[PDB]
Amino acid sequence: CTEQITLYTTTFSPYGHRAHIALEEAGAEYTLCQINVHRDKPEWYKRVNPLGKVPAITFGGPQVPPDEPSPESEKLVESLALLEFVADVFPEAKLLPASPVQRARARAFIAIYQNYLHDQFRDAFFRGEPVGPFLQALETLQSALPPAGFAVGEWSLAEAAVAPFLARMMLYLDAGLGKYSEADGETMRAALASERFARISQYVRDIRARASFVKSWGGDDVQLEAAKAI
Amino acid sequence: CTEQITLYTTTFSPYGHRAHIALEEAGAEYTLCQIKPEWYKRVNPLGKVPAITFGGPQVPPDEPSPESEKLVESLALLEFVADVFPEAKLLPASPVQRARARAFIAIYQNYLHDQFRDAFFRGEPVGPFLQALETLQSALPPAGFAVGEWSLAEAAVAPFLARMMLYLDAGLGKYSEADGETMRAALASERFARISQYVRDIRARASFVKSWGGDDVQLEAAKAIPMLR
Ligand SMILES: O=C(c1ccccc1)c1ccc(O)cc1O
Ligand SMILES: O=C(c1ccccc1)c1ccc(O)cc1O
Ligand SMILES: [Mg+2]
Repeated sequence: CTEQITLYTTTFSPYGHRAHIALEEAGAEYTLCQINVHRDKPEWYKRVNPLGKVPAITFGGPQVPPDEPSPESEKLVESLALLEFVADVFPEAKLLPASPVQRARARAFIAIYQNYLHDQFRDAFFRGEPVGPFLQALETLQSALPPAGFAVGEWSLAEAAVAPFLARMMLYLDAGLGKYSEADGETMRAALASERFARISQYVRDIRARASFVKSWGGDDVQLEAAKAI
Repeated sequence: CTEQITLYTTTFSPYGHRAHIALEEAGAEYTLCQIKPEWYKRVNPLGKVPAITFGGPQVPPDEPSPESEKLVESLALLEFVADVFPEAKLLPASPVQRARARAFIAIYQNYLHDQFRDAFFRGEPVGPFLQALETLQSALPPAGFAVGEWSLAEAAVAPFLARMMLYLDAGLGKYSEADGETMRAALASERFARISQYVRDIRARASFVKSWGGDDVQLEAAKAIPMLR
């Protein structure tokens, strides 16, 4: 690819972290533009997306400073479509595996996350609801993993999709962040340290060791400081 | 492609209708198996449906081969057909256009899909449904389909919008008689003229016609669903 790529996200957004992982995995030449979550979003940002939706990608157009988005560039939103987008722009990076079947399983794995775990990370960590279903969806996602490696063997958009969220969960859990009760937090730290969740615990360590994740995570400290401002 | 394709669905499933539309658009040679029989756990141990078996020997659908690949999750099944039949251009060619087709599905999934269910199956307040319908409508071009030519966007959303119109026209659903009145008038009003044509253009699409039973069959099916009363 020769078109310019710019990724817009609010700071340490896991949805934007998805697209960040994929651009790193893709070897892409891209600009990164973060926006301070707690500020209002600059006036210029409506030229990226009139509704203030984030994350977003601009693609093509002249090279421009991100805070001066060109009207010429194509603007794109929806984090999982942005992952698929990077894969299409950089087919040579094999962000998905090659065969249709393996690609279907990578996407299925994301769907397991979306349909079962994604909502319970917000019920349990932001709405303080009973944690049982969270742990059960975590088990459900865990069961779709192969015994080693990543969701379809080699790293894929599945990981781009799920890594930002699983990585924050452990970080939050280790830190006791969340709206859950002290009882449910003990109960979640205990489940995650048990053999029941060894596979998922291994899946997260291996995610965090991936270079594309490390670069786009920044370190646990900053994400912790970020988390404690929500 | 030469591998065998078998699509498993329940008879009037919109999720299976998704995969059915896409296989028709693709020109695929495939078996269709509508239905839960004991044998189905060989397709998918969790009884998940729709499902596709892919490859292996030719077999009758109720005797799935241990060799065939089993795949589930309707939207991965859509993308799957597209990956197997790139020549059918089930998505457009450029990355930007493919991203907008996928963004359009996300608009349906994230804003309208759940509200369709609150209004028509949980008899919940209808206001939010109409706003998401407008929101999906706003992501359409003034003519044509979601990204111009027919795409997985249509395979993905057609089964649900086509069922919405049919239920509303039929007064099926758990909404109040008042909220049903409010929606029939809204869908016939200028506010929702673009989306009503969308459904019309969809319903004329050959792949839809074939994978739609006919309004008759879908109605007979619809009137045997409890959550519509
Ligand atoms: O199937 C899904 C999906 C399912 C449920 C919720 C959200 C997404 C899917 C997810 C990622 C992707 O790249 C392609 C896909 O089809
Ligand atoms: O982006 C999405 C998506 C987003 C939210 C919910 C469900 C899906 C998407 C939808 C279809 C698809 O084939 C690939 C995709 O990434
Ligand atoms: Mg809940």
